[PDB]
Amino acid sequence: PEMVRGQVFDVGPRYTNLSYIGEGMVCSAYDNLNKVRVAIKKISPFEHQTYCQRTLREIKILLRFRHENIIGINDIIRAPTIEQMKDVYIVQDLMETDLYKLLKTQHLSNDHICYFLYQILRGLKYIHSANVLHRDLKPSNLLLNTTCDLKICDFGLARVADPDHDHTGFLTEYVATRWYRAPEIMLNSKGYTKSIDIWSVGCILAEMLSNRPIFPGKHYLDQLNHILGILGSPSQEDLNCIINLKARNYLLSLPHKNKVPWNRLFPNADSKALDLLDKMLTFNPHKRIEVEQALAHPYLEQYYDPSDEPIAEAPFKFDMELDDLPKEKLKELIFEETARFQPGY
Repeated sequence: PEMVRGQVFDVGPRYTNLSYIGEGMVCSAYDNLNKVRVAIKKISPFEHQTYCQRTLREIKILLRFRHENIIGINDIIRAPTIEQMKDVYIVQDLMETDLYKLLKTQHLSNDHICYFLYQILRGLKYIHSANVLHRDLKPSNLLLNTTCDLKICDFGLARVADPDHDHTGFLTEYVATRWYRAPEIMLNSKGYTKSIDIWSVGCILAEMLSNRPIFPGKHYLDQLNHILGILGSPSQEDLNCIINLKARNYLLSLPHKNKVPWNRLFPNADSKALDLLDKMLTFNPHKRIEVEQALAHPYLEQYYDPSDEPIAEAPFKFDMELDDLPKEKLKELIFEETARFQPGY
């Protein structure tokens, strides 16, 4: 089996000419069947409950979804038996770069900002129409090819939406990337509603406009005070929406802060972009714009066409009952979920 800078990366015979991309391990390879270079991620999850869950979740979701702005799975390579299966390789379209890498060194034209935002929201419309929440949208999970076609990846933290069960106490621990978390996560929300993805997209828009994250909190509660430093103190009405006393009293304890106008923070931005930014970064999740409304905002008029913004054929009605499932059953489900890619299936 071919080796790569360290370890076994065993994806032959179909894929050859491997080149390390990064850290399981990612390489590009030449696809001898389709005659194109592809991306291959090696995953070794079976020791650990939590990796089994994230890998299963991602595979089941990406296999069901079919949308131009969500990364597909082209192929999955694994041993023919559950006993021999130690690693799984996932094959996907090779993408030139991602929005994290691009923002580190490239300034974006207003036209690029608008087109990228349009594609993020078009993919998100489809994801939310399947009653799924991504929950970890951030620049590194937005892949871009050489012609700036954008695809959302990494559904390891995604869940089926469950708004009746979203309430929780103050300071409840959370798993998704801190700088893109909506303020209610720190106050009273489990992140089981579609509004927590819109907040992340708003933070992504802000980051496109300036190349710097807008709320770069250094720890759990710091993230909330970054948010409030910009949006200012929440209104009476918005506090009245938070019934939990620990969370509301914490907000009441803070000195009053006024709003920093978006046009002072982003003095080169298109005014329509800032109007839509303001609606995505709205403190109260019930007042926050939804994905279809965002698509219809004037900033996106050059692109909006709801007949070309497709939705999923069927909801993911169940949440994958993966939380309390042993790794042995999980390995078995992964083996079954990947079966369709075995030779002469």
